[PDB]
Amino acid sequence: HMISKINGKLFADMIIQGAQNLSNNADLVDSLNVYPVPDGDTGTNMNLTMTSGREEVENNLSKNIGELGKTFSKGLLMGARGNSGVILSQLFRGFCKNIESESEINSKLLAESFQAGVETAYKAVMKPVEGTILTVAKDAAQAAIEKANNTEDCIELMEYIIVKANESLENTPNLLAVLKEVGVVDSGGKGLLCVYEGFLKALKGEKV
Ligand SMILES: Nc1ncnc2c1ncn2[C@@H]1O[C@H](COP(=O)(O)OP(=O)(O)O)[C@@H](O)[C@H]1O
Ligand SMILES: [Co+2]
Ligand SMILES: [Co+2]
Ligand SMILES: [Co+2]
Ligand SMILES: [Co+2]
Ligand SMILES: [Co+2]
Ligand SMILES: [Mg+2]
Ligand SMILES: [Mg+2]
Repeated sequence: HMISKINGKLFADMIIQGAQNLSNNADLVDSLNVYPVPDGDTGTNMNLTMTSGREEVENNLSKNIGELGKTFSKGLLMGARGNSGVILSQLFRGFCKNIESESEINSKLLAESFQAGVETAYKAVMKPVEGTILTVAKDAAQAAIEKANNTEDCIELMEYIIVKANESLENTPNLLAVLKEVGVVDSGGKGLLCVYEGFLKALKGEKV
């Protein structure tokens, strides 16, 4: 029960399950939102952003992952809501750009694509702040790169990404005072974990 190659339909499934899992957790993610203003909308913003990506994907499936990523990417970018939706759309724009000429990817390209998304999002945000979705995504990609170096299995890779992304998210209150004073982890980072956990379900052949 090992996934060594991700084609366009497996990536579509990861997108759909990631979106569904975020949707199911959107009210919780909204309730955590305090930075930079406590306006209760991170989960809705990222839910609607990922739904735009998911809708484009569902209507334009492909075996070729690079083509499927262009479709996903365009959907996010034309529906990005709020700080968190804009960052989410830029993380996956860089991820999808990195694979655009590929028909399927392996664990090392997957890890490199998370890293590529981190670089794109950090450059897109004019004044990046730590303790946020950027930090969680950055720590997830660094873990990806380290683990893919000795693992062909994308399921075991994604498991490890989630463990390290989760530790990063639990640390966000130590980087950003408002998170610590209110007593919450970063809502953007939590929304991103929801998507990553859907990715893992799909890699396992399961539904959310
Ligand atoms: N400068 C920044 N750098 C990194 N992340 C940010 C920044 N500003 C906002 N975020 C992310 O966005 C999340 C809030 O998203 P959202 O509620 O959609 O923003 P808003 O409602 O202010 O548009 C934060 O929890 C954090 O993860
Ligand atoms: Co639909
Ligand atoms: Co090639
Ligand atoms: Co092949
Ligand atoms: Co690089
Ligand atoms: Co800059
Ligand atoms: Mg908000
Ligand atoms: Mg808002």
